[PDB]
Amino acid sequence: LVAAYPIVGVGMEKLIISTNEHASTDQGKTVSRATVQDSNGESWNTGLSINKGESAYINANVRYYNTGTAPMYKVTPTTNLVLDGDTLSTIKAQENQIGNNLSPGDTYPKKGLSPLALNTMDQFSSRLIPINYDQLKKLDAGKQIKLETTQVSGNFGTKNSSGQIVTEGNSWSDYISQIDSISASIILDTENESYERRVTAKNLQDPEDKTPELTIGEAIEKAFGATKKDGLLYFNDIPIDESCVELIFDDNTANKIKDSLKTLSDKKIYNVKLERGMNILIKTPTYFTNFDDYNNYPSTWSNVNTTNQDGLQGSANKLNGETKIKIPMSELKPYKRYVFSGYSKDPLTSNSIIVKIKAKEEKTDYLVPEQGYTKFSYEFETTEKDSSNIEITLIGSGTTYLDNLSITELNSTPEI
Amino acid sequence: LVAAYPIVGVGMEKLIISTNEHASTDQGKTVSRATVQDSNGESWNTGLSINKGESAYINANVRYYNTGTAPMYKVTPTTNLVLDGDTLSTIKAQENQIGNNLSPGDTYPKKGLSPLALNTMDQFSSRLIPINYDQLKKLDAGKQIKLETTQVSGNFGTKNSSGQIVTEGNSWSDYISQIDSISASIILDTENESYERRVTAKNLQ
Repeated sequence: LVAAYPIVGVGMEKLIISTNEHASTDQGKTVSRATVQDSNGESWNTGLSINKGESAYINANVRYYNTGTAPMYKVTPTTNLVLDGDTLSTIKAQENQIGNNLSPGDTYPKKGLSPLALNTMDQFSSRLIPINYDQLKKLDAGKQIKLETTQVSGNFGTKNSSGQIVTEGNSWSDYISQIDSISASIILDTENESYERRVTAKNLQDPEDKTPELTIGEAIEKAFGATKKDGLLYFNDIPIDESCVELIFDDNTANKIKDSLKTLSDKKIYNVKLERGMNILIKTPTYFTNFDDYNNYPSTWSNVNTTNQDGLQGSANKLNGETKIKIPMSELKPYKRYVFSGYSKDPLTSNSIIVKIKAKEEKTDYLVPEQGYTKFSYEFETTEKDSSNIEITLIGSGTTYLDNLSITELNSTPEI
Repeated sequence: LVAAYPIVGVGMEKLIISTNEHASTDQGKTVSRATVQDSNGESWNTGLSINKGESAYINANVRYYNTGTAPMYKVTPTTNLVLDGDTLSTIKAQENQIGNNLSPGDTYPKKGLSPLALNTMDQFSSRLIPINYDQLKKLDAGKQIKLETTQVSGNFGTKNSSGQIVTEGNSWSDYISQIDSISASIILDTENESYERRVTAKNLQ
């Protein structure tokens, strides 16, 4: 129920520009004697020229990387060079920039090597890629380029009757679209790697279709090799729940999940039914604060007491006080939109203190909805490498802990 | 009674013109002493040239879009560049502007990407497309160009006995005209998309 399906991306490293200028120097000497008169002179000449159109060649340094569950024999991408709201050239890789093998979770070339270079647009490698003079003006003013992936072409391996395998005429393109017609897309992101899988779903409309269906929690348990331990889910000693990560849906799948959850008699998002086209992102958080165990924190929380600390569902400690954490900027990533999120309790007056500069310095009352356990989430923006401290401080009157709280990355969020 | 029949169109985004000019600057110094007389001078030179015919290269930014009930494996269109009641060049897409997949009701590239570029007329990508000087006059006066679709060439997928599917030698061209001989054409347009189908009819004769 999980399809072998390699994903290929291209990463940019550096860009080398080259001006196709022309320079020249000349020197001459003149002597004359005529009948009495003489003449001796020296002439110098300095010259420079340039002909627009093929006035700036370029080359780019890329490397490839795989993520999925399959290799990709004889890989070939195509790229598009965008400069400023436009495109410059679309390049397919020729015979020189091709790649033989790509084992899943690796790179071409390997980790202990330097990147790859590409500079030509012709089918055989001649005639390097040019740049217009006004594009050279926009470039040397400071506006830099960026890259993309568009499509890839590669082969799989199958064995014939003689026991050897063949990779010739077996493309991967003619199985792309069909898979993307019948599957849901699940993307996990830890702090070291990423993973992207496709799991088939059940079209409930047409009744001849016999596909055994699952739920989204079952599909997460089935796709990744993840151990059910005491009912919860663990993956490479990492806890994964509906309560301990950050879930990202786009709005159409979010609306489907929304109007499907209202009719179900249980509030666990892992029990909703899977559907045909869904796009789910699971981001793990960096710093998790279960007050029973596993709090990877340098500084310690204040005003804690242990009567039934298990995370959610069992916290029953309700008293006055404050919790505070100061952690400097040095340990965390600069220039990124961090997200601080936790859960609820039933205190009466409780507010959050975030003194952090270059960010949301808004302090807000909690407005405790009920004694039922719901989330809360806020965001802020990271400055560049000061000793100024991250200071979180929860002042509460009638709760000393609720045992789920975290801060997370929220990546694809740069500053400038 | 409804035939699997993909329709392909081409959309224009932007056009980049480039002048194939030539510029040069030169500087020289002269000194002389003769027997008493002396001379010191400085010469400067500025020059520009242009040779008509291959006097303006261009590139265009297009994207593809599908509407119908089928994919189109290894898609390739052909386009015609019209300027002012005439044509300039007919371009088939080479190996660089080809497209692998096109799921119905989508685009190549995807929605979250930038468009595609095409600039060459040779079979292998060299010798970008030129523009006559008088066409450059008509262009820089303000008269802009527009694009078309003319024909497309692509493949379908069929499975052999071993359970895998093949897309090689199966063209879509040799089923175009037959369908357009026996069917009625129905085009629906909502405010977000469009749809175009072909339904077979009954020759009563």
